[PDB]
Amino acid sequence: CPLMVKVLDAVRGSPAINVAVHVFRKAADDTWEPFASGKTSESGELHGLTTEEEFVEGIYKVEIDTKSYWKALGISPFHEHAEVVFTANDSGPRRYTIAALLSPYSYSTTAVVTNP
Amino acid sequence: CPLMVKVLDAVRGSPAINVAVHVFRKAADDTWEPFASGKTSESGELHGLTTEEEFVEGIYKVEIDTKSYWKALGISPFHEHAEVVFTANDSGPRRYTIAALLSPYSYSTTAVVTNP
Amino acid sequence: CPLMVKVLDAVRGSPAINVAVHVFRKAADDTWEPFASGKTSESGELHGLTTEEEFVEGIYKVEIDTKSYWKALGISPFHEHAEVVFTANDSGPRRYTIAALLSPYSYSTTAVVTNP
Amino acid sequence: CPLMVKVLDAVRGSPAINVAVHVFRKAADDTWEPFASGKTSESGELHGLTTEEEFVEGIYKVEIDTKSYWKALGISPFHEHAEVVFTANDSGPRRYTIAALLSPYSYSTTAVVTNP
Ligand SMILES: O=C(O)c1ccccc1Nc1cc(Cl)cc(Cl)c1
Ligand SMILES: O=C(O)c1ccccc1Nc1cc(Cl)cc(Cl)c1
Repeated sequence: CPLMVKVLDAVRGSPAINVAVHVFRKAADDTWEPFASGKTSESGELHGLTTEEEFVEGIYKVEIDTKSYWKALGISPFHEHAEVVFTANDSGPRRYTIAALLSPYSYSTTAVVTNP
Repeated sequence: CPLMVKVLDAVRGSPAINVAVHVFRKAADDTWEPFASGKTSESGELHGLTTEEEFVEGIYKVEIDTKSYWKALGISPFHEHAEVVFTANDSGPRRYTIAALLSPYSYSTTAVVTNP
Repeated sequence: CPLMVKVLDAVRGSPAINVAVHVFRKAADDTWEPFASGKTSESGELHGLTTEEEFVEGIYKVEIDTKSYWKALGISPFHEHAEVVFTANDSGPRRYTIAALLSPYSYSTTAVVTNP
Repeated sequence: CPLMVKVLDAVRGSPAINVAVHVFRKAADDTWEPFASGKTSESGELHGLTTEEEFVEGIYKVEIDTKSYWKALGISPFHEHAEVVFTANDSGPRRYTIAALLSPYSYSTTAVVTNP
């Protein structure tokens, strides 16, 4: 689909499974509106968040609930969640992958944006 | 001081200088309230955000305006900003350093928390 | 296969395509011996490096030729290559993914190790 | 001095203290020669590796013994060490900082290169 999220675990060397991911879109009135959400699969990936028809240009926030993930693994972590804010631009046909690599006191995120 | 932010640039191999950093605290009514802010120095570090008296337990967000930083370097980047949300807990005397390593489509952040 | 490498580009937000990857194994005499090698595909992934029969316990080094990759993109980077050294242990059936996220002056690497 | 190394711990949110760091230089015969080495201080930093007189252009490898560091903290990690290979070039007066952020299955490294 146009938007995928993948989450990896740097402490156990594994995909981060069953992580809640929320996508919000900035609405015309400058509030965050719920856009899509889901939980990562056993490969750490979350597919099927949205469709080409629903995913329009705008400012999006991807919120990953890293706190609940770590607690389910027996870890009480530093961050409340990991979040990523970015603009989706139509200049071409695009697909976005937001990936995050998690540790208890750190995270990395990157975006892969490709043209089909 | 109890809270320091440092920002590095992975494209030029340099501290990220003159980056705007905003700290917000969650208020009793669950909105973000401006708490402190500043701009990184030539070493990439932002000192003097707050004092021991002002920095209480709570939920804080550190927002780094990476978009303006990249544009001043001639780069139009992916993220709108980089932000870090975490709980400050009194269990002991603590000092927090929030560091971020920036690229145009990615960033890393980590926290260093030490007891003086 | 038991060993996969994936390489991402943090400057362009894209898989790192056609990157040379060399795998070495430490031999009984403590030299590095060429074990397997290949180039990443259009998805940034390198499959088919080795087989279950050939991939034994040992100490492996994965060397990614990031210098040639950046130069082909018009960038003269800091590192000569990115390399990752680790032990493969038989304690169970295992599959290893070595991933790397590249910038001109920085890189991240992580390992995903799963049991089929 | 012209070359500094700093090491941070993403699992405990702390500088990585007492970590052994080895610097090697490629000699005329294409072997690695020991150049300098030391152990990180309580701030995670290793100062005083070398002098302006000794630090010449060349190809250097910085090897961080992350395995012993994790084991002293009670963790049996994935990597044998973290290493960083790069060219030092005289085009100007330069100072190099090699920083590494460590987790049990991942690490990040970046370089900060500045002109005094
Ligand atoms: O992108 C992937 O599909 C992938 C798969 C396995 C491991 C890592 C992956 N990316 C990755 C994402 C971040 Cl944020 C950092 C790093 Cl070192 C790799
Ligand atoms: O923390 C420091 O003081 C520092 C100084 C120079 C370079 C890097 C530093 N940290 C660092 C921070 C992140 Cl987020 C990632 C990485 Cl590899 C290093």
